Amino acid sequence: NPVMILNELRPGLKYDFLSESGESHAKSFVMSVVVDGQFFEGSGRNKKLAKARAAQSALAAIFNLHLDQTPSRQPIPSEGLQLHLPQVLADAVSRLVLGKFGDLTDNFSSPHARRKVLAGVVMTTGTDVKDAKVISVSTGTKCINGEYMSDRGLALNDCHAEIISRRSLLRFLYTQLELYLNNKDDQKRSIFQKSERGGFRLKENVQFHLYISTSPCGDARIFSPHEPIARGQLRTKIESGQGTIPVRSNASIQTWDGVLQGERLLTMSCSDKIARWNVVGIQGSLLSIFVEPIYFSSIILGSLYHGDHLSRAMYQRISNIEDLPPLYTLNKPLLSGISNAEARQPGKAPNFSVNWTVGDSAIEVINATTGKDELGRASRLCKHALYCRWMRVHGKVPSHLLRSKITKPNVYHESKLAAKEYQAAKARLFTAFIKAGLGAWVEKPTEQDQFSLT
Amino acid sequence: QLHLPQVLADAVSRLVLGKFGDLTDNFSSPHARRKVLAGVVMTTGTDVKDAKVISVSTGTKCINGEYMSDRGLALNDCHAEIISRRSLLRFLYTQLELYLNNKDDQKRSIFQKSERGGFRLKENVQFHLYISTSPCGDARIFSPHEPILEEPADRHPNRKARGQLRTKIESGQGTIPVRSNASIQTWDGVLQGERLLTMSCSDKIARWNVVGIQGSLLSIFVEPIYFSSIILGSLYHGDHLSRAMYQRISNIEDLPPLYTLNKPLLSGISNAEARQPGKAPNFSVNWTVGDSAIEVINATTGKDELGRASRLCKHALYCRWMRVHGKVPSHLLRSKITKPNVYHESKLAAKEYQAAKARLFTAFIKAGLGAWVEKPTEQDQFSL
RNA sequence: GCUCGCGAUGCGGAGGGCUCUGAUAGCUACG
RNA sequence: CGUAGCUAUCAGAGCCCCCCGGCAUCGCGAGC
Ligand SMILES: O=P(O)(O)O[C@H]1[C@H](OP(=O)(O)O)[C@@H](OP(=O)(O)O)[C@H](OP(=O)(O)O)[C@@H](OP(=O)(O)O)[C@H]1OP(=O)(O)O
Ligand SMILES: O=P(O)(O)O[C@H]1[C@H](OP(=O)(O)O)[C@@H](OP(=O)(O)O)[C@H](OP(=O)(O)O)[C@@H](OP(=O)(O)O)[C@H]1OP(=O)(O)O
Ligand SMILES: [Zn+2]
Ligand SMILES: [Zn+2]
Repeated sequence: NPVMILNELRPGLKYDFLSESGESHAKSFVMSVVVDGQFFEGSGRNKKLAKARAAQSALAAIFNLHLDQTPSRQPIPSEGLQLHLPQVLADAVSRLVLGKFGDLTDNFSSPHARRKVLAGVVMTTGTDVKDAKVISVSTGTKCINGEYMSDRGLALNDCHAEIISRRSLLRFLYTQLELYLNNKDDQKRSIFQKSERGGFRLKENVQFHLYISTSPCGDARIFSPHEPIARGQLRTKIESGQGTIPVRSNASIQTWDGVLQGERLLTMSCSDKIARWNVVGIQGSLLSIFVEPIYFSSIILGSLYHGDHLSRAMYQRISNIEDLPPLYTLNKPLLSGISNAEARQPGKAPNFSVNWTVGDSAIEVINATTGKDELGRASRLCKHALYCRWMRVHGKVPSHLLRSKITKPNVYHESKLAAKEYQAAKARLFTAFIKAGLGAWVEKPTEQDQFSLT
Repeated sequence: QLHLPQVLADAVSRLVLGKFGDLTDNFSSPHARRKVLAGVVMTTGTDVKDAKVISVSTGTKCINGEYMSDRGLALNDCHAEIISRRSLLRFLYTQLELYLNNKDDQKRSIFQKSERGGFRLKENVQFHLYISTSPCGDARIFSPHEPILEEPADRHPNRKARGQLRTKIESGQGTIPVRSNASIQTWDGVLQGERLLTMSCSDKIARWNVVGIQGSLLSIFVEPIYFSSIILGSLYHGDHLSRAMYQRISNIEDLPPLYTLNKPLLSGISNAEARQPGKAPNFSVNWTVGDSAIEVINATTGKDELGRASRLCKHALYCRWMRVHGKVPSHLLRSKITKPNVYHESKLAAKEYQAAKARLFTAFIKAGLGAWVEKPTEQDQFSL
């Protein structure tokens, strides 16, 4: 018991309360203390829990670590261990995303502050942790209804927080490319550089870290948290509710006329999508035509962390992958929990998804069931908006600069097919999942991308 | 004495309460604190001397969604009547082992070889369920109070609420109708905060009145067993209880051989028990004849206070089943459906039971009472 | 008879804070 | 040999606070 050990090692020490937040099941307190001058702090739904976490950080920073559970240990990154110790990096990206969300929700007082899952991307440009910069913040836990599908890219299909955070990261990447291409003097401020292999690549030591308030839905969450000590099957998000179901071993692909006749939309679980990002990269196909693949360096979970299950879901399940195109690889990012894990909130999920990217003046609210904003307009993150930004970048880069030839792009799906290497890596990933017995990836009907900007 | 229905009701209530008292140091143990008491009593003849208390239990809570076990080590539902059925299952396993021990021991077993294959109860062996209050759901929800003589019977029998399948809801109050277009529960969804739904006790008892009390696994060895009587120690309402236990699904059809829609005696007691003051205990006691002592389980975690699995958990029952299965010659099994040794698949080997369960679900659906809400499938996907 | 909407009065598992009693455990101080 | 004080846990009893989504009774409006 950290409070007991700190109270006996430093008998005269006294704890200091700060301020409570939320209400009922979502309420949480923040306690602080000052032993030998350091300003230790912790948090929990009840003050005695926050008390123990503040005393825990105090005992760790002034003495040694407590009786840490083995599954709670973090599988360290396969390479690139430069952003200090993994727990300090985890707690830093976690507090940064929570604080940016508090700024975007007027100190959690706005109606959109109530949420189940919170997500965000953090960028580090150097060895020091002071250099962190929040890139995107999002919330969401629902998917578009089958009847609200857009045949011209105006509706978001998946609004789970981590998915929306990646789309916001894509908005930041388009901004950085335009930042480099709009002026010669601004090239030093961009995160990109021209690559010796053609196109662009990230500047040295630029890293993105993903934070989710809970383990990603799907395979990463199929374990019993209270009995730690097993089949990485692919799963699809179910319609009418949170949670996933394994993909059927004998199921035909989605049809556009069938999503409105009987079959519910089958979106892949977030766990499978992050493994997919660990192979083909987080930039998607269109951005690959301009830049080299980008991968997350870390995956920080605010709750439901487990090293065996999360590592099995993020990459160990598809270690049999092979013959990847050059630059592509099986990412093995740092996986870690946090010192102040969130408590479970038993209750119904919100119908709205919140999203924000650095440089935006405010958050964007989306109705996850319809894939559009509360007043029926297309989202900044929708396919059509992304393709619009991509077209803007395509009209400024010389044809020789492109990593894949694609003169006069028109229909969205064809521009995606122009990324031959990304498509090849995606094919390798699909065969890896099949060869491992985890099932075949479910793809949405092609009519979903059969649209031109015109 | 003889067994005039009210005589029987009073006898079983006195026996279950008395046995609980014996087990709690004349109700002086800390574990004697209870809101709801349940039990199972066995009869053999007309002589009340032959009455036998089989199990006794207490509890009014169910598992916290975060504590679900993917190894079958946690009790999911600690409502007293549910725990009492599980304790009876332990008794049934023990009785099969008694039959299998030797030719001499078989005479004492409540089981006999069945001419239809496997085993059945010896003639006039009966089980009686006691609950100190009306089971939650359809029997309880429309009148959670002691009946009074000037109170008219249900004045709105035709309301659609009447007879509906209902679920306990995690951290919620009361019970709820299954929703329209009922959503499949998932393990990861519950872990993230989707509230765990559990079928009400009224619905579970109706289930037992079709598929029997022994469950699928025991049905691989034995023919369906039914309660002969259902005795409530308080809040008895004849019309509500009769609907809940069987009348609401009188539309059931195509049951497999030996299955039936069972209509046991329903009765209150002459001296109804009282409401007990006190915060309801977060724990649940269970005991089966032959056990030295009660076992105390934290209902929220589904485990004992030191985190050990209950003798009633899925894993423990699967272990009992495997031991009996290893002793029964193949030609005596009631089903010859071979299944991989994972609890879920072993349950699937009980083909006729699964069919009866399906007929039950359809009966509810066709009557307009909703669709049965199952646990996430991952719950039963474990092996020993 | 029922269904739906609004109102009113009631009935039946969670989270948080505060306070009082007991038991266990560790630590002080004083005579 | 005592007393007093501080913690940490459990165990129980009170003051609340905030939920949850059903059910009963009655009223009003509408439909079948
Ligand atoms: O971020 P998501 O919501 O998961 O959207 C992705 C993303 O689609 P967009 O970038 O066009 O929005 C993928 O695009 P790329 O990885 O190709 O850049 C696309 O993959 P494909 O074009 O390779 O099919 C995939 O589609 P699918 O689910 O059919 O695999 C689709 O996922 P959702 O349709 O679930 O949104
Ligand atoms: O009512 P309980 O005593 O809690 O146990 C039952 C029992 O499962 P266990 O015997 O494994 O404890 C049912 O199985 P059978 O005995 O009828 O074979 C099972 O239903 P299934 O057979 O379909 O698994 C049902 O759970 P569910 O209906 O949700 O699947 C489950 O009750 P709980 O899930 O409420 O614990
Ligand atoms: Zn998800
Ligand atoms: Zn009940």
